[PDB]
Amino acid sequence: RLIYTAGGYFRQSLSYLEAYNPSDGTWLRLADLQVPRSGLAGCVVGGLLYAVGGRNNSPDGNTDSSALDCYNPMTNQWSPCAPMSVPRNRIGVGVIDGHIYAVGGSHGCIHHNSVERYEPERDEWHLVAPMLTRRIGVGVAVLNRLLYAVGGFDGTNRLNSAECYYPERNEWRMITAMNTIRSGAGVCVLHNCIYAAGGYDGQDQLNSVERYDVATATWTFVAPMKHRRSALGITVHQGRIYVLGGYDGHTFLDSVECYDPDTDTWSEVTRMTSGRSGVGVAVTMEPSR
Repeated sequence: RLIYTAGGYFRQSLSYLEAYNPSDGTWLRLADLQVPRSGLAGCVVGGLLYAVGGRNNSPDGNTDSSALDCYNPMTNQWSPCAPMSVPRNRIGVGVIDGHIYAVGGSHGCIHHNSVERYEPERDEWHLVAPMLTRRIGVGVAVLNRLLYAVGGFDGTNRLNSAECYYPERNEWRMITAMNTIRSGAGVCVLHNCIYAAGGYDGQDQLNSVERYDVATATWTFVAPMKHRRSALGITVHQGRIYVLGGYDGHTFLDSVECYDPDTDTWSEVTRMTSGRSGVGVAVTMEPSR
């Protein structure tokens, strides 16, 4: 399995699909996205890589995207899917029971609290209960089949609040807030907790990382990343966390850092072919040759 990064931003939105092999260290260049996009999210259902939402910042235009597109590593081909009800720049997504939940994001000046669910078997989106909070640059994770929305930006204030969606009650409940306000953080589930790494608090890009334990309903501060970064990509591969790129207030990073929970240590493992922020990252089988 490889770590796929799709899209991103590097003075304009990007169409790159590249896949990192943590063993041999190579970056594989794969089929371009049909549309350049930054601020998208990535996920895997079945063995298929999905690119959800984002925005196309181009020298000739600036359009938020409702698109959902599907990459097959067996064919090295992208295929469009039915789009979401609304464009969602700086979206968060999570997967529950083979369904994709799209959370928050922006469309122009609209800051979404809405949430919708995609069923791959039927190629259909349906709206579900909206969040308690409008959140763009929201981090999303799934733990024990519950959907967590963490941090973000509501259009006026950046957030440390987190809330939890119960699919079969179709309702959101606030949980314990993070220690640090974070928009554009990387949020994932590792082992048995929710990690929130980096982001932006309205004054600084962050290198702090904290993790939520559901048993104690508590956020705890852990070893920080080496580089502060907002709009980073994040994923879990073979029991370790990988953070990709982002923005540090001056440059679009190509640094990839790796967190080992056994040692509570971060280390730089590779550099992307080119620095970029706002990527969609997910892990799936390596392509056919």
